[PDB]
Amino acid sequence: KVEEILEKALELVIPDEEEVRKGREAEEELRRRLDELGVEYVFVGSYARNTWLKGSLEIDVFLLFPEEFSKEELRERGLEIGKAVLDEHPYVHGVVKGVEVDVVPCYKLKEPKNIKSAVDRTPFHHKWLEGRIKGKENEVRLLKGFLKANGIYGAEYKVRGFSGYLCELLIVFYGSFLETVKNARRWTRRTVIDVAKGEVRKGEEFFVVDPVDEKRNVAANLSLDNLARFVHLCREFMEAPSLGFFKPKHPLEIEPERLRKIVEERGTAVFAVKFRKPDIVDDNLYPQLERASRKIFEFLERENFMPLRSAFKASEEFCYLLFECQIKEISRVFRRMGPQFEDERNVKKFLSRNRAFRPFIENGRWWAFEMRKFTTPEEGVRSYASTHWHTLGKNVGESIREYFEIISGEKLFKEPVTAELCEMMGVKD
Ligand SMILES: [Ca+2]
Ligand SMILES: [Ca+2]
Ligand SMILES: [Ca+2]
Ligand SMILES: [Mg+2]
Repeated sequence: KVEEILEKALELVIPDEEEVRKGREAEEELRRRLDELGVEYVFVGSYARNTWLKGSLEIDVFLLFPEEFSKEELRERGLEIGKAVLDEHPYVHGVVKGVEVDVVPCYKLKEPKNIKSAVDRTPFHHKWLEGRIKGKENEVRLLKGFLKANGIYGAEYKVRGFSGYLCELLIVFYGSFLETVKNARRWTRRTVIDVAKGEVRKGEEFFVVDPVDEKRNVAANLSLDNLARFVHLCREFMEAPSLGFFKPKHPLEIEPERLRKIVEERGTAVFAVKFRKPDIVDDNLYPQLERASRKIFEFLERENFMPLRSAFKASEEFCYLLFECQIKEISRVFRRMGPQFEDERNVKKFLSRNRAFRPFIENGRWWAFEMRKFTTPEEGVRSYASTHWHTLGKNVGESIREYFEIISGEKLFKEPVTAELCEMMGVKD
C-alpha cells in the first residue's frame, strides 16, 4: 500500500503546470534583464533545482561580488531588474512576471573563503546539492509536503522546523523519502548526521553537519520537540501509511459554549494576556513571545498557581499569551520564613513587624502568616506584567508596558485564539 500512497502524495507535492509556467516565464525574463546589465549571478533556490513544493514557487538570485561595500550596487541591480521592490544582511525582494524573487549580494568566491559568512555560503550549498539531488527532486517534495502537512516545514522561528536545505541533505543522505522516514524512526536527541562523511554517530545534540562547513548544524533551528514529533510521525506512518499524513489537518470547529464546558470540566483557570503586536519581523517577534510566555509561566510556577501549559498567538494587530493553571484561587494567607531562633537581632526585627496573626516557631525557625497581594493567577499576572514587563522581551515588554489586558471566559473564546486553546488543552475532533 505504501508505494501506492506515495504515488497519490505526488499529486499534492508536485507543482501544477500553470505555476511551473510562471516560474519559467519569470526566470527567462529575469535573466534577460540581468544579462543586459552584464551582471554575474546564479539562481540558488529550490526553484533552480526543481525541488520546490507545489504552491511555494519563488526565485533566489544571488549576485557575485568582490569589493566590501556594494550593499548599494545590489540595491541598484535588484531595484532595476524587479518589476516591484521592497526590503551584511540587506537584500532586495520583489516580483518579476508575477513571481516572488529575492536578489541577494555576496562574493563570487574562489571556493571556501566565506567572508563574514552567511550569504556567501548559499552558492556553495547550491553547488554541492545541484549534482547530487538530480533525479530525486520529487523525493525532496514528498519530504517537504510531509513536513508541511504536519506544520514542521520551515526553519523560521515561527516554525522551528526543517529548512528546505535540510530536506535536500536528508534525501541525499538516505536516497529517498521512504528511506528517510524509515531511518528517522531511530533518530535520537543526540543523533549526528554527518552527510559529507556518510556516517551517523552520537553527539551532544541533534546535529546535521553541513557538507560545506563542518562546524555548522543545518538543523540548528529544528526544535527538540519538532524533531520528536517528526520521529513519532515517521513511526506512525510506517505503522499505517495514509495519504492523510500529506494533508493539512482541519481547524477544530468548536463553539464558545463548548470551550467553556471543556474548561469548566477541566476545572482550571484559562486566560490570556492580550496586547498590541509590536512592529517587528516574525523572526524577532516569535522569540520574544516564547520568552514572555516562559517568564510568566515561571512566575506562575513560583507563585504556586501550578501552570499546566502555555501558548501564544500573533494576529495582525494583537498578540496573545495563553495560560492554563490548576489553581483558580489560592488563600490570602501564606507562610513567610523567618530566622533561626538563635539569631536574636534578626528575630527581634522579624517580630517587630505588625501582622494580623502571631508568628510562630517551627523546626527551630520563626515563621509568620502574611498576606498575598493577589489570590488568582489572573491577578498575579496583572501584577507581574505591570512591573516586570522588561523581562518579556524588548519589544513585547514595551508594548505590554503601554497596554495589556487579562482576558478569560467567553470574552477570551471570542478572540482569534481558539485553535491555540484547543491545541494547548489537547482537545480532539
Ligand atoms: Ca508555530
Ligand atoms: Ca508548531
Ligand atoms: Ca483576589
Ligand atoms: Mg526566497
